[PDB]
Amino acid sequence: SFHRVDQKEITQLSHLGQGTRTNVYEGRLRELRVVLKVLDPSHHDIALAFYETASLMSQVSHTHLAFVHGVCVRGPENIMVTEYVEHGPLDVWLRRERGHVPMAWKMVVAQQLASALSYLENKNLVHGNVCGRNILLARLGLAEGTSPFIKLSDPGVGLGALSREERVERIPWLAPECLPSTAMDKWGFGATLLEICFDGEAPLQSRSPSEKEHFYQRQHRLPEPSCPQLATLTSQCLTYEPTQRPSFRTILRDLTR
Ligand SMILES: CN(C)S(=O)(=O)c1cccc(-c2c[nH]c3cnc(NC(=O)C4CC4)cc23)c1
Repeated sequence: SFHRVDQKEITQLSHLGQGTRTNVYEGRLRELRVVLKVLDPSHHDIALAFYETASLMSQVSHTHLAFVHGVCVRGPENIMVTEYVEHGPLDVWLRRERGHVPMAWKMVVAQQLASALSYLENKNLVHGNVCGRNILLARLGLAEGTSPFIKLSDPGVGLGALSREERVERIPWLAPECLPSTAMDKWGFGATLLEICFDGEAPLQSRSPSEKEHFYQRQHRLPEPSCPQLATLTSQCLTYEPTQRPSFRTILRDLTR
């Protein structure tokens, strides 16, 4: 159900970084500012999961989800064409501004992400890759009288398509049931809150893959956020039992209170 974009309409500009099995570039579509997510040459099973993401994203609309225009085919290159979100990934931005980002700013972002995940939950759709890298800043919201404005990115290559090693690499955003449903986004949401409160540094980042796996193997409790305003929420979200995690309806109602 994805849209087709033709090679003649897109211009590739500067390299922005890399995703899971992708190279990401600024681009131009026909003329719109866009981001081009170029899939590494891959087997059908990766290519399919890429196209499944493009389809899921073409079917949803939300003020806090970024837009996907479609997929272009440039020979062996599968390219997703997406909205350019002005100030880029949130985690990189928070690490730059660490010590400048007030608690109220982080609560706005938490409500905005919970709102987007609430809408996906009602559609019975799973994002699968909720992390700070996949949150993009449309408005910075640090100046006076301004509020930030985030937009959640597409999940990229789907979670079920990736390797065990890539899953270990996503700890602690990766829900523990996924190491060997909509409930996994509640874990990812809780981990992203820890990352946001820790100014873009997520727990267990310095640790090795076998250490990360050991943390999950022993079901060790993740840390508490650096603000009591979210300690209860993140604790309910970061429970190893998926059925004991709150719904996003509840999460959102608590964050606005
Ligand atoms: C987001 N991922 C981690 S990533 O694609 O692997 C990736 C990796 C590195 C940089 C970017 C990046 C830097 N500046 C952006 C401005 N807008 C966007 N737009 C989108 O992603 C919209 C479809 C959602 C992306 C970037 C993206």
